[PDB]
This record gives sequence, structure tokens and C-alpha cells, in this order.
Amino acid sequence: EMVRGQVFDVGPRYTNLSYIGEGAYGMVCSAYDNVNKVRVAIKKISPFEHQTYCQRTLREIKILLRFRHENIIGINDIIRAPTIEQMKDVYIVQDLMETDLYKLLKTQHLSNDHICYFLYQILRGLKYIHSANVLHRDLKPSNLLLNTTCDLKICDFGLARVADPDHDHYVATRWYRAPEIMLNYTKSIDIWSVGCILAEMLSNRPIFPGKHYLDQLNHILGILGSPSQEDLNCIINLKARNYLLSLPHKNKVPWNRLFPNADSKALDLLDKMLTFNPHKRIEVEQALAHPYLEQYYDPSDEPIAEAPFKFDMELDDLPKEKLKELIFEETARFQPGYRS
Ligand SMILES: OC[C@H](Cc1ccccc1)Nc1ncnc2[nH]cnc12
Repeated sequence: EMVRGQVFDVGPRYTNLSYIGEGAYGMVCSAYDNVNKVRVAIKKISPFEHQTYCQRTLREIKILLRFRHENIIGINDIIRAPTIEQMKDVYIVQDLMETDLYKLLKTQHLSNDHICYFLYQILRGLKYIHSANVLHRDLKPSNLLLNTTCDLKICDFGLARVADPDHDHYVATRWYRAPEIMLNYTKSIDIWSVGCILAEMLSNRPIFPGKHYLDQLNHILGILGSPSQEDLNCIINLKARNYLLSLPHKNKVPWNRLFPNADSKALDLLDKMLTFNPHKRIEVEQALAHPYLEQYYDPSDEPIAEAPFKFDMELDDLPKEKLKELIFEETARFQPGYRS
């Protein structure tokens, strides 16, 4: 039960614990499933002190328990105390994945073939997510779990939202953040992130590594060049479209100059994914149909959602006590004596 001066309490089913890269809300550890005769990953989460942590925990649980797809990480089991009073830390059991794209990029330059089929697997899972009317909102290499070159799964659905183009009023990982987010809930923001990931696979480094959001914008415009009047007019929040302007005018740096060693089809697709204007940005079914992925594209082998997702209760304004109860309810199916 003991792991590095801290209780884990995931017995007696899960044993032979071994500490691995710890998460944010608690920690992550490997374990042997005595029931399934295989090693698994267990994610200890203690979100109950703070409201946001409770949103992200509940968000990921509802989404992942409903989703069933080869390129999306699943939830095998949830370990938790019998009563609400007793539980402070939730345990989530998932398939063990050897590494992630972030780690893999630190150690290896990727071949065009490996990049191509990685890109396919991401978009395949994304197709499922978007067909369910769900946004991931935080795609990046570290959220792409890997076992082999043929085994990629998308994880961390804490920031996942149901799509809502008309939702106008916390933010995603900066380097992979779409320009419309920083200037003024659409599927286009996910394609942008993927574009950033594709660029990163092609050169083993972030394409837009800003220090903060204004600098993030400068990096983006530094490659794409100064936005047209067309793209300018779609910036609804003044002090942006009329912030800069002043705009040390920049020319569009050609993709083939940034990535001289890359497949021209990859750069073409990369170009469609990283278009400034979100309304002109390529969609997930179109990206899959792009020539660069023609050797893998197969609509008959790309499952979609049975029913477009909708949160039965809308969580944004609810207190952390109400969240704990909703978390308690959602995880009840994994408890002994569960009815209905
Ligand atoms: O790099 C991601 C790590 C990789 C890893 C695997 C074994 C030992 C050390 C490191 N795996 C996971 N990390 C977080 N959550 C998960 N769910 C399934 N696998 C993982």
C-alpha cells in the first residue's frame, strides 16, 4: 500500500505498485491488475479542496466513460470510498501506456512515415470526439499517449467542452492555443492544436513558443505573416484588430523554408490546419481526406459517436460541494451494490 512515503490504497485488486511521472492533482503510478493479469496505470486525484480541480475531474470522467474509441484513453475502473464524507482522493484506472509524444520527441527525430501515421491516429480519434460535438481544447504532445508507432491514445479531457459557437462571454496550453481564442467554443481550435503538433513532429520543437499571449501572437504572425483585412475584420474584440496594427509588417514565411526536409503534402496539410481565419481552417473529415493521409484514410474503419454528447447538468457556476456529489454519483457504477 506504501509508495514513496504516501498511501495509495488501491488493494487488494491492484498490487506491485511502482511510481511513475506524477500528475497535477495527485500522482500517477503503475500497478498489476490481479483480475486482468496485466499491468495498468492508476491516477490518484485529490480535487476536493478547490473548485476548478473538481470541474476538471468530473469533466474527464463523464466524457471518458461515454466515449469508446481505440485512439481515446478509456477508464477501466474508479476506486473510491463508500461514503462522501470518507473520500478525499479518487483513483482512476487506465490502460498502461509506455510513453507520450512529448517524451518521444525529446529523444528521437521522427521519420515521415511515423509522423504520417501518428497524424492519422490523432485525427482519427479527433473525428470521433468532434462527431460527439465535443471539443478537447488542450491537444499537445504530452496528451498523446504512445505504446508503439501503431498505438496512440488521446488523454486528459479535463478542459473538454461541448461545442457552442454562440457561447460568447480558464484557458488552454499557450503554445497550442488558436489565434481566435486570444483575440475573441469551436471545433476549429482543435485542428489548430493538431497543426501545432504536426509542425512539432517535423522539427522536434514547438513552432510557436511564446512567453505570454501577446508574444504568442507575435510568433504566430511571424510565420503566417501580417493578417489580411479579411482575417482582420473577424477580430471582434477591439484593442485587437486595432492593437497592432503598428504591426511591423511581416511576410508569410513559406513552409518549405521552415521545413526543407518535409513531405510537400505534409506541408500542404499543415498549411490548411494553421490558417489564421478559423472559418477557412480545414475540418477533421477534410484533414483525414487530405492526400498526405491517403494510404490510411478509410471512412468505414473510422467510428463516430452513437449520440452527440450533452451534459445532463451544465457545470460552470456550481460550488465545489455540488461537484463532489456529482462526482460521487458518476463513479457509483464502479461501487459494490450499485443498482439501476
Ligand atoms: O509518459 C506517459 C506515461 C509513460 C510512462 C509509463 C510507464 C512508466 C513511466 C512513464 N504514462 C502515462 N502517464 C499518465 N497517464 C497515463 N495513463 C496511461 N498511461 C499513462
